[PDB]
Amino acid sequence: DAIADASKRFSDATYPIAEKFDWGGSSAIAKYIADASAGNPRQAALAVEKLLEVGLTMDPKLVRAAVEAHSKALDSAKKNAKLMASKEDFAAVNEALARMIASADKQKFAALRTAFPESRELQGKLFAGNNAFEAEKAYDSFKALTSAVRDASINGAKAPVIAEDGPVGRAAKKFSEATYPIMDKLDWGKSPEISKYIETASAKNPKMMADGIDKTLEVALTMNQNAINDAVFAHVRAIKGALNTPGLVAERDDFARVNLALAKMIATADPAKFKALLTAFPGNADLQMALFAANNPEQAKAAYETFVALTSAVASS
Ligand SMILES: CCCCCCCCCCCCCCCCCC(=O)OC[C@H](CO[C@@H]1O[C@H](CO[C@H]2O[C@H](CO)[C@H](O)[C@H](O)[C@H]2O)[C@H](O)[C@H](O)[C@H]1O)OC(=O)CCCCCCCCCCCCCCCCC
Ligand SMILES: CCCCCCCCCCCCCCCCCC(=O)OC[C@H](CO[C@@H]1O[C@H](CO[C@H]2O[C@H](CO)[C@H](O)[C@H](O)[C@H]2O)[C@H](O)[C@H](O)[C@H]1O)OC(=O)CCCCCCCCCCCCCCCCC
Ligand code: CLA
Ligand code: CLA
Ligand SMILES: CC(=O)O[C@H]1CC(C)(C)C(=C=C/C(C)=C/C=C/C=C/C=C(C)/C=C2C=C(/C=C/[C@@]34O[C@]3(C)C[C@@H](O)CC4(C)C)C(=O)O/2)[C@](C)(O)C1
Ligand SMILES: CC(=O)O[C@H]1CC(C)(C)C(=C=C/C(C)=C/C=C/C=C/C=C(C)/C=C2C=C(/C=C/[C@@]34O[C@]3(C)C[C@@H](O)CC4(C)C)C(=O)O/2)[C@](C)(O)C1
Ligand SMILES: CC(=O)O[C@H]1CC(C)(C)C(=C=C/C(C)=C/C=C/C=C/C=C(C)/C=C2C=C(/C=C/[C@@]34O[C@]3(C)C[C@@H](O)CC4(C)C)C(=O)O/2)[C@](C)(O)C1
Ligand SMILES: CC(=O)O[C@H]1CC(C)(C)C(=C=C/C(C)=C/C=C/C=C/C=C(C)/C=C2C=C(/C=C/[C@@]34O[C@]3(C)C[C@@H](O)CC4(C)C)C(=O)O/2)[C@](C)(O)C1
Ligand SMILES: CC(=O)O[C@H]1CC(C)(C)C(=C=C/C(C)=C/C=C/C=C/C=C(C)/C=C2C=C(/C=C/[C@@]34O[C@]3(C)C[C@@H](O)CC4(C)C)C(=O)O/2)[C@](C)(O)C1
Ligand SMILES: CC(=O)O[C@H]1CC(C)(C)C(=C=C/C(C)=C/C=C/C=C/C=C(C)/C=C2C=C(/C=C/[C@@]34O[C@]3(C)C[C@@H](O)CC4(C)C)C(=O)O/2)[C@](C)(O)C1
Ligand SMILES: [Mg+2]
Repeated sequence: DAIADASKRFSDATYPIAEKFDWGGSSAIAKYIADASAGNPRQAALAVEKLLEVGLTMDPKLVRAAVEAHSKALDSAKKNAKLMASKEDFAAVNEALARMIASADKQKFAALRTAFPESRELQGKLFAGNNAFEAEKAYDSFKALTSAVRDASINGAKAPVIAEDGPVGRAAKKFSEATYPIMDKLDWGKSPEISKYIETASAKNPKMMADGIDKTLEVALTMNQNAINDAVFAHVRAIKGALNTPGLVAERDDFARVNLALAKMIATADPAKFKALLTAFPGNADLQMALFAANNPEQAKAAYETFVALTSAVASS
């Protein structure tokens, strides 16, 4: 069909550019994500809120296929030093995304183009690192794909219904109560350790990072999609309640709702696979020591006890 053929053309046009891109290093993308909120923290937080809302307008079946496609492509990418997928897996990632975007609310989706801060300076840097004639040809093929997708769009008509707690519920409230005082002292619009990790982590061990991403997607595919939708919406609500507060500190009720929603979503994952993510990413132990070093020692240790308690309640459910 129209999408399939346009996607094919887009894939053809972009694969050669993709082959020259530094997927695993500290590219202009790694540095842009790392510093994006430094400029306008509120705009960055609102953008994330819009990103999740758009995701909430999509057809879960197509979201799932799109994620499956990335996981399958990682299987081939994570074996070579360039983290470069096969032309086959690559073309399949694009067609799955084209179909998933066809199910999204059109206006909300198109609005993501201008939602993130300074995405224009990033795009200019990405172009400067590509062959200009090549990227131009790719962009014209991208436009033709967007039209095929727009023409085929169901405009969010399959958005999932979203709702809007025995031992789990109780253990989550204690966890919330013990972590809120730690959360409320941090500046979520300026988190030095996390930014530095995002900026430099992959470059140090690209293969392990691609594997970590892959395992994470893999774990996500074992979760109950309605629970995924609930947790995602819980965060959309939290952010709205956090946007005007210094440091983007969540409101107490929103924060609790997020932890409960996550607890439930994690209860639905493959346990060994979820558990294993703890050691899946490169440099995570060192990242956690640095995050811990920024917190009140006492309160964090006290919180860890509630964290272990919640982990058990969830395992029993
Ligand atoms: C990770 C684990 C799980 C996490 C969960 C999931 C997270 C998922 C991701 C979230 C992040 C996405 C957020 C939105 C980003 C917005 C990007 C976008 O708005 O981007 C929008 C841009 C289009 O930008 C627009 O481009 C326009 C260009 O037109 C300009 O030039 C035109 C030329 O015809 C005309 O001259 C026109 O008049 C002139 O204005 C204008 O500049 C606009 O202002 C500008 O907004 O998209 C384009 O550039 C498309 C690219 C063009 C192709 C050129 C290079 C090819 C790229 C190769 C890379 C290999 C990968 C395959 C390809 C993948 C696609 C990149
Ligand atoms: C775009 C749409 C989709 C977005 C999706 C992306 C989501 C983003 C991340 C998801 C991906 C997860 C994958 C990697 C796991 C990273 C988190 C992890 O490493 O998480 C686990 C980490 C590290 O694990 C701990 O690691 C420790 C390591 O210490 C051990 O080893 C150490 C040396 O490494 C020392 O030697 C030490 O003595 C020894 O005890 C221990 O092993 C612990 O048992 C083990 O639990 O800890 C814990 O986080 C427990 C903390 C308890 C409370 C302490 C205060 C927390 C307050 C936070 C602020 C409020 C918010 C609450 C949020 C909840 C915060 C938990
Ligand atoms: C696994 C590796 C992977 C990689 C390397 C890419 C790479 C890319 N994606 Mg794909 N994508 C992936 C996974 C991946 N994707 C997954 C799993 C999905 C779900 C199906 C998608 C869905 C998707 C869509 C729908 C689109 C892309 C697009 C893009 C391109 C532009 C991205 C960009 O704007 O950067 C710069 C980044 C930004 C401007 C904003 C990033 C905001 C982040 C994600 C917020 C994170 C918040 C989170 C809480 C942080 C946690 C941090 C942690 C350390 C604690 C780029 C080629 C877009 C594109 O091609 O546009 C032209 C596009 O339309 N991606
Ligand atoms: C919007 C803001 C937001 C923020 C500030 C956070 C922040 C956090 N979350 Mg939450 N989360 C969010 C949204 C958010 N989350 C959403 C929408 C969901 C889905 C419902 C989740 C689901 C989630 C779960 C299920 C868990 C967390 C965890 C955590 C903590 C991770 C700590 C760490 O050191 O990771 C270090 C991170 C890594 C080693 C690897 C991160 C890999 C992800 C996929 C990176 C994605 C973004 C990255 C830049 C790539 C962009 C790609 C794109 C350009 C294509 C941290 C407190 C974890 C936690 O609390 O553990 C105790 C946890 O268990 N989050
Ligand atoms: C419930 C749940 O599961 O939620 C999870 C679901 C997921 C999928 C896993 C998930 C995710 C990822 C998401 C939402 C990604 C969203 C990406 C959006 C990208 C949007 C883009 C690029 C938009 C545009 C618009 C453009 C317009 C271009 C043109 O107008 C221009 C300038 C000039 C015209 O002449 C031609 C034109 C061409 C018309 C463009 O060029 O680009 C997340 C975040 O994890 C949440
Ligand atoms: C916890 C953690 O660390 O997670 C890690 C997870 C990962 C996945 C490992 C990770 C990563 C890597 C990522 C996302 C890489 C993303 C790469 C994106 C490449 C995008 C490209 C090339 C975009 C374009 C757009 C172009 C536009 C060009 C033009 O518009 C320009 C200017 C001018 C117009 O007139 C003509 C034009 C030609 C139209 C262009 O030419 O190219 C990261 C960052 O390490 C974080
Ligand atoms: C670290 C690491 O491992 O990296 C490796 C990871 C992988 C995954 C293995 C890998 C790979 C593959 C990758 C990244 C593929 C990325 C593909 C991105 C595709 C993006 C697409 C199609 C975006 C759009 C946006 C569109 C917007 C359309 C509309 O908005 C428009 C305009 C107008 C609205 O009115 C209607 C609309 C219809 C809403 C659209 O139609 O399409 C690689 C290369 O190997 C690197
Ligand atoms: C820029 C901006 O806006 O920032 C703002 C954005 C927000 C969203 C508004 C915001 C906020 C709130 C946030 C971040 C809340 C984060 C909550 C995270 C909760 C994480 C949890 C519960 C993680 C787990 C992990 C578990 C693992 C369990 C198991 O694996 C274990 C051990 C053993 C296995 O065998 C069994 C298992 C059961 C599998 C578990 O059971 O639970 C804030 C602070 O306001 C900042
Ligand atoms: C189809 C689709 O929509 O997919 C999308 C769906 C989402 C949700 C949007 C999405 C997402 C996000 C995902 C999956 C996040 C996953 C996070 C996983 C975190 C895992 C953690 C923290 C695991 C652990 C394990 C630990 C173990 C601790 C202990 O063992 C230790 C050491 C010592 C024991 O004595 C006590 C103990 C306490 C037992 C721990 O401490 O932490 C994504 C990526 O966008 C894909
Ligand atoms: C394009 C764009 O806009 O991207 C931007 C999007 C956003 C959302 C705006 C954004 C953001 C912000 C983000 C994700 C913030 C994340 C904050 C995470 C905080 C995590 C914390 C506190 C973790 C912990 C873990 C701890 C563990 C402590 C211990 O285990 C330790 C060590 C040792 C044990 O013996 C004892 C222990 C006590 C158990 C701890 O004490 O604390 C960003 C970065 O700007 C990018
Ligand atoms: Mg895989």
